[PDB]
Amino acid sequence: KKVVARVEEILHDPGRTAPVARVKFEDGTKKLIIAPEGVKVGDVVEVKKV
Amino acid sequence: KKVVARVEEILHDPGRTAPVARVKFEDGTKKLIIAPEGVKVGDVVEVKKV
Repeated sequence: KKVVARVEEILHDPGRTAPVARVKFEDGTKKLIIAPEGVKVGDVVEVKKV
Repeated sequence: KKVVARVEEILHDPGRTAPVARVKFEDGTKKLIIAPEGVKVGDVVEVKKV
């Protein structure tokens, strides 16, 4: 199934640099990750194999 | 730019459940995340806004 997490906080976001975000997975687990530029609190990201 | 991380270790993987993995982002940072079922060490995942 799809692995998605909601952006809870943007912790550190330099210009032209991907931010550090704290995200919450659908099981309720919260973790720090790197997320694409432009993401904001309340957005959702997917972790997908490439 | 794209945010990708290489799967370094599968820490916990129940059947029919997404595994806990330790991944390494392109800047060298390592973090625990949830990754899709079927991912194995050496695969690459992308974090993408949906």
